[PDB]
Amino acid sequence: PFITVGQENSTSIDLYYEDHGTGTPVVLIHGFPLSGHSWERQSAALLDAGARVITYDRRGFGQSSQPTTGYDYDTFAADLNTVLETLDLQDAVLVGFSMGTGEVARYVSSYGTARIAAVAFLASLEPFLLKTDDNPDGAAPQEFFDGIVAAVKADRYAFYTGFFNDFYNLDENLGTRISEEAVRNSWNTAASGGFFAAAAAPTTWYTDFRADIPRIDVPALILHGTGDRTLPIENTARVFHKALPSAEYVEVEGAPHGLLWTHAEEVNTALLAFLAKAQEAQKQKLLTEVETYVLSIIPSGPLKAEIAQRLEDVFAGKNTDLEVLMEWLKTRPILSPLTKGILGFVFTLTVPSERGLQRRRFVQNALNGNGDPNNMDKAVKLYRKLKREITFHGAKEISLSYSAGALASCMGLIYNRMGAVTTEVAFGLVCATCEQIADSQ
Amino acid sequence: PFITVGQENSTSIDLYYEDHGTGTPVVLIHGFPLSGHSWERQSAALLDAGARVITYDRRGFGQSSQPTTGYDYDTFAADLNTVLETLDLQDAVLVGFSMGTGEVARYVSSYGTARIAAVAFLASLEPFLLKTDDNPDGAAPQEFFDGIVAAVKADRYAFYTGFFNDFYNLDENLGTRISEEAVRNSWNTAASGGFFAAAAAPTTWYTDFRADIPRIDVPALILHGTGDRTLPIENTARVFHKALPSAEYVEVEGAPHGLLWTHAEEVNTALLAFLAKAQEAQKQKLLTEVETYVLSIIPSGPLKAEIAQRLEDVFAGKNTDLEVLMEWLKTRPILSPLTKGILGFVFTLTVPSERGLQRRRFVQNALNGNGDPNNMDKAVKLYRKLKREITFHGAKEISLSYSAGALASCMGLIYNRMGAVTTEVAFGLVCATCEQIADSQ
Amino acid sequence: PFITVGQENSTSIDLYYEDHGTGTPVVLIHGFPLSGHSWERQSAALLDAGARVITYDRRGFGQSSQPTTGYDYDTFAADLNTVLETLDLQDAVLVGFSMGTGEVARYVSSYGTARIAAVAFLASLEPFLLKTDDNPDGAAPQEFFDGIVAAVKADRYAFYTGFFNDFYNLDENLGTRISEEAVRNSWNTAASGGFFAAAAAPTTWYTDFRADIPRIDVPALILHGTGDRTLPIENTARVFHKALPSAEYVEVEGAPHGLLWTHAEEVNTALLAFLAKAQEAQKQKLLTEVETYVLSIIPSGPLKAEIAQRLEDVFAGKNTDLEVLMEWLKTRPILSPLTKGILGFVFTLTVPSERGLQRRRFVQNALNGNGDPNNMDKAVKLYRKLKREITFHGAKEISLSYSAGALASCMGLIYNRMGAVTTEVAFGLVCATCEQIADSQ
Amino acid sequence: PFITVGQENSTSIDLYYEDHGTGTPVVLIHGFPLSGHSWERQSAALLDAGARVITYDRRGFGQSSQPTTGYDYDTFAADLNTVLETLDLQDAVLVGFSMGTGEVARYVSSYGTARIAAVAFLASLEPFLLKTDDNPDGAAPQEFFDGIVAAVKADRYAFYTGFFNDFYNLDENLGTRISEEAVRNSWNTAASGGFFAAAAAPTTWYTDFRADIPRIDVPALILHGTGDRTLPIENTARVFHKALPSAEYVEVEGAPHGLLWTHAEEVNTALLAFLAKAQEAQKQKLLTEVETYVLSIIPSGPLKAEIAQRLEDVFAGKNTDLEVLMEWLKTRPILSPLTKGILGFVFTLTVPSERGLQRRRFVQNALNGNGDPNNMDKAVKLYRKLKREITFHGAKEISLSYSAGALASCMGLIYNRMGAVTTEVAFGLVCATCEQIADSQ
Repeated sequence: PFITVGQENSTSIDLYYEDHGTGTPVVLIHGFPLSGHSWERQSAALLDAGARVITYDRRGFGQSSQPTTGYDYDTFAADLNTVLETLDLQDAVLVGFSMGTGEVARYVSSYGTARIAAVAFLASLEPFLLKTDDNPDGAAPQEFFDGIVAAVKADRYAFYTGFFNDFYNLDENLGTRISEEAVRNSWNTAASGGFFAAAAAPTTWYTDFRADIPRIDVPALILHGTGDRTLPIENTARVFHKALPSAEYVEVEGAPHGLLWTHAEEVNTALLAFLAKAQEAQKQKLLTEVETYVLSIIPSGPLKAEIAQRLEDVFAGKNTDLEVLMEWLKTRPILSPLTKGILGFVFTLTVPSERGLQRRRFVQNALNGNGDPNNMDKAVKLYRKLKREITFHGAKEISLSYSAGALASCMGLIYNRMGAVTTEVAFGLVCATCEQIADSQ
Repeated sequence: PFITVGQENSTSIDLYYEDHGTGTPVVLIHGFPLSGHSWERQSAALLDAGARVITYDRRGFGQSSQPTTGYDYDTFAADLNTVLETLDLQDAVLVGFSMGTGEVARYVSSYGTARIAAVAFLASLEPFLLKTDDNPDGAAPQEFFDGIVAAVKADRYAFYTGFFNDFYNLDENLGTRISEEAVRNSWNTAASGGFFAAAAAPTTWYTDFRADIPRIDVPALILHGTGDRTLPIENTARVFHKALPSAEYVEVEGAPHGLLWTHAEEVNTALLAFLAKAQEAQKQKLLTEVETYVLSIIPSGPLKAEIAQRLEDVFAGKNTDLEVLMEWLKTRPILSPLTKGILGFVFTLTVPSERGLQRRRFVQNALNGNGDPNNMDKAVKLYRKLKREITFHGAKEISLSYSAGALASCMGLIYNRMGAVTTEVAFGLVCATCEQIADSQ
Repeated sequence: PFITVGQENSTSIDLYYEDHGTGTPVVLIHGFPLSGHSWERQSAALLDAGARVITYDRRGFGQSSQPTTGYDYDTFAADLNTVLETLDLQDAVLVGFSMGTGEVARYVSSYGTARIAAVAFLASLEPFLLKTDDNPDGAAPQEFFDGIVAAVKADRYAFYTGFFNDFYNLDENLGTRISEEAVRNSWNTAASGGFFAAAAAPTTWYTDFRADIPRIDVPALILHGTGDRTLPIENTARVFHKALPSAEYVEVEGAPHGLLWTHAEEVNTALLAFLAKAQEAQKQKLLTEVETYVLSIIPSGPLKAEIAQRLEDVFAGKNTDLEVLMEWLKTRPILSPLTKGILGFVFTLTVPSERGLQRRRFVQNALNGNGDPNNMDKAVKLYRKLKREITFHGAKEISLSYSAGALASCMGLIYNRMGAVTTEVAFGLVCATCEQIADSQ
Repeated sequence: PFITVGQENSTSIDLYYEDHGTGTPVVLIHGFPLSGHSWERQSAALLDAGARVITYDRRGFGQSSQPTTGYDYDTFAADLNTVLETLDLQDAVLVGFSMGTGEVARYVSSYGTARIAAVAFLASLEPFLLKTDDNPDGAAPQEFFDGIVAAVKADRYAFYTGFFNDFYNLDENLGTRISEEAVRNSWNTAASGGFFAAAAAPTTWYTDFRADIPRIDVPALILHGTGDRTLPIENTARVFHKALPSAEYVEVEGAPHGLLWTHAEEVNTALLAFLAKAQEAQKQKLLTEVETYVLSIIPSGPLKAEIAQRLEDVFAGKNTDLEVLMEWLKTRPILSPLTKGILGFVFTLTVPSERGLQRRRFVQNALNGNGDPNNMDKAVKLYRKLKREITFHGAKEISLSYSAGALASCMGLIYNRMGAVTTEVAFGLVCATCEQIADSQ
């Protein structure tokens, strides 16, 4: 798959990308001289943990186009922007490794954090690698970088060999943490990037990210290997955390630069916990959004208070005897049978422990729709469309083009297991039907 | 509630009707000069016994319109037709009392028995009250009826008094079988009917129903009070049973014309047993047809023997513990999940008492059409057509034009109470599905 | 007239209601086994006293539909809710008699007192008729109620006779307080209710209203006959007042259950004093409400003080010489001609005696809508709508959808006697106009 | 080139495919973890032998998309279906290797053999690799497969190395049958497949194909290497042939799993001979179909008998002196000149030895069409379309949209060498013209 980010002479500039899984979107930004595929150990874990995984190849690398233009962090950040806007990513996590950490800082800084829930920096460039008078903690002098450029231009192929040596601490990790075959794959990936991009990339490494850091708005994770030969932890991660004290901070003991493979475990575990925290917050936000829509249907009073409390408790994972919950709902006076069905539906969907409880007649009767075939026809049409949705908003939006009667019947289809849909899409459906009903009052 | 049956000058002609309970529809057609409310003792019993009770007021009576037109049995039968078609009554029982027995005969005769499961005649006019040369068993000469008309026109109010006397055998039954207050209510009801209808009604009483009787297609009950002063049992019920030997026949010893109140018991008991028996008999026949189709899907062996025995036992009306039945089915080895779903479905449909058992997950999963939207789309289309069917063969026939996947999903739709059809149509659906599956093997 | 409250099978459930008089709305809720018409002695008094009288027939009674469903106080209260919402009743008084007192408590309790100014309980069920361990003051054991049900099912017609005996204390009151004809009417009314409702009603009588009582928010009146044989004053009214000490409380010495007829006087006098207090307050509010809107258009200063004082004096009923008032207004400096017209209009409307004063040119010129035909067209359209309004708020609401120019012209139309509306509707019109004008400033 | 088979989140699922050569379509379905390019030794032979070669990359492999969904044989078979339908393949041969043999069985089984002339199974999975109680001949227990999955997830790169070892019997074949460079290419191909697909693939290997096998309708070839370490010939090919006795069956002595490369020769030779047989069978079928169309034109009688016999003899390759044949035809009484032309045309087309015989005047006169330019115009238009056809049916179908006159003229164009078309397309043309003529009679 490709996203077009610009034009070079007669040709467009296209970025290779992939889009896997369902749930909260997590965007992985690779390092030099590798591609989106270098995240494979992390992607698998994220997929299993229940996230939507987005990867892409930076211009000049992997399967992306290989222009001789736009090798700088503003362009790279603009490239990223195009991806985020193209996919309409909301509430996204940005994870950068090495070079990728430059994108994360520069994007956040320039474009802000409207689409962004959290950020993570792994084997970071930050805050400023160039050793100057005003930057004493800098890792190397300018002459040093000039050297790498010269080395890549001389023989990039041979260059990759010595680079992956220190990249992976092969003298320590070969035949242990990393196989010879895994290293072979990395060299092949690098050899496949553009000649021009290879030599141009190292000039972007001493970009000054010092003014980007105060812009970091959202929860952040900083993660570095203490055995990093490529980006000395002392000139990078350690001075970066001083600049961003608020960042959650993890040192990987004796981990090299290429810690994504050698220490995938330690990497995935830190990432997943941080992500789980962020995911929980996202779930809470969704619940509040779902809760507000659900409550909009209920007449104001003490009953509305009880229901809200129950919703909140189930959402917080505390309430859980569905059989007791459903009986309570069933026996509530004043509540409309339809509103009882909607709540019935919501509780069975959100409660963790459904156990072995059969579906409820009172809900079935409330949602089914009087048995009008025209109504049922439209509910089936909606269901067909919802089956293709993966987001709450997309689901909610298409649902709003249907009548309240067709919507309730559609909910019944799902409730009765006659059709099946993801929880977040089911939420969107429910909320559209609540909105329609509330709006009619 | 009203149903419009026609137009008189600037005004429409509306029939007052009521629609109570759930289950098999039973239509009660009142006598002169009373209304649908005169059935109150019978309605209560039928409601308790688990029937859907429909009553209406004949034109010119009770709360119906009071035109000066359409006082004849073809119009009265056409009126009834409009009611049946308006409500889309399927598999209905028609019960007539006195005048009402004229509707039953004439409707059946002219319009046929497509919607009609059984008929009942209480205190019947049949076969022909007019005493002629060709009708020797006739109850009275023409001059006698001419007399009643003249009497009603003279003072209908005073007339009702002497009429209810003989109607109820008040000289015997007052303060005993019937209260003075109950009689007062009857007079009030009569006084409330239209003046024109009161005088016009008695001209319809010597309608010749002799050619209607051979048309009676379906199981019938004939019931008469031996103390009937209004319709002599000897000129009516007794010669009627000769004309329809096949009719089930009940004499109420010393019961008057107004036996609905005075002998409600004896009335309700005969009615309820007949009501019960008809469904079972036809139900038994249907079960025996269905069993062969159902068994055709099961592999030969001892298990097939157990299932057949269970089918036969539920079909023969041994009320089985559905919960125990369903668990047994669920835990059967070798049986395909789909076959288990079909049997699961059949057992819940045929078992006398579901006892408020929640629907079963194993059946729902088996009959979900794989959650395929195309299957579900076709299942909904089939359902639309099945909604218009009233017979096992018609239902089975249209079902055979659909794929096994769409058929199973359709069964799921019904099982989940997302749609509804009559039991016999449901049988046709299950048998088409069984035929399709068996045929694939 | 009917209000639809639900659906039973193929038929809707409609409540018969009436809507008489003008002024503060008073809703009368009848007792068993009677109808809205049983309030006729009270309605006449309320109409003469200047109230808007709303009556309706409970489901299963009088001219309402006769379903075999919804015989319970939550449904009855929901029925009432539908009526109140359908008519958009504001600032309403709820008066219940016997069974009706159950509606009042349950509605107030569940739905709250937003539309409700005051409540009255006459011959109350409250707080809990069932005699139990936890309810010692209960009037009878469960077996006793079971008995009534059995009696009604046996012969409701005969039952009504003995019931009205004790209902009215006929052994005391016949030929004295109540005529034989009045009693005959009551029996006829009862005999006309639904058979099913008659037997189902007595099961609702031992509803526990104990948790409803603390919810009673608004001023209340409790009224009971000390000779009540149907609802013993000692198990009802007397323990009810303990539960609601705040309630105004009236014992009618030797009055039976059916005190609405036998003691209409004592009943109407207590009711009218309490209501009169409430009505006076409402009148004051209306004048005060009008006054605030009227004053909002006048610039702050000593003149605004004089005007306010004059308004208050005419509102308080000091009959003012309109001629003197109008001349004063006319000659006021600083006051806009339009504002003078509005005040001119208000004063002629509120002043007790116009004394045959010709309409004023200065007002006519001020309220002519600039003689613009488009304004006049819209003014006529508004007038058409206002002709159908009976309340201040309804009138004010529709008026706000019109421009200030059309509103002023409409006022002119009324001022010139070219059209006519009720005073309260006229008030709404003037206030909408004042609001529009003030809002423009 | 790509064919889209579905959608994953925001991205479509595209299969990489190639389409080479002309003639009968042969579809090659690769094995794990390789791509369509692994067939290169076979493709070259098929291309030289005169077949149309179609290859594609299974989802997750080679150049196809790499979703994290649809890794199962129903999806894989549905993928294949989309390819066949997209290309409108008629009379196709399906050849599967290893994993690919699962597609062949499942497609044939579910979708049937309408487009399919023959099938071939090389290094087959069939009939069921899982060793169970009911499957004793199974190659391994479930725990064994669970192991492979675990191994791939651990390090797929390293895994490929040991896999190709046994895949190729490198201990035997390296430096002999297979070069180190050829093996290097294979590893590169595998490393290029999707990470998720790599680990998911081995779960599809113990798919039960036992119910698919009886569905195999068309001529089949089973081919296995006796030195197969990956799929033991004893648990696969040998028990598979018992299940399909009818299959032509070839053991490659001491050939490994990767016999496509190591034993390309023995592989190509068996394949080509079978393909030739299949082609001959297809030709026989075509000859019989052609014969029926051709005979439909001839009046019944002894002449029709002679002609049929001659057709059959020429079709069976026995009759061959065209000059003698054509003279016989020419001199036949009763035969229409047009029918003589059609037969003349057919015989010159089917006879192997045309020798050096000039085209015949009697045929030319019969087919030319009277020289009407409109007729000729349409014949040229048809010819343009036929030039793009490669199948008998496609040819016959477009021909049927033309008049008999235009069709005969078109036949003349071809007969006169004014245009040129493939034999099978020429057959379709002839048969359309015969059908049209016969249909006119």
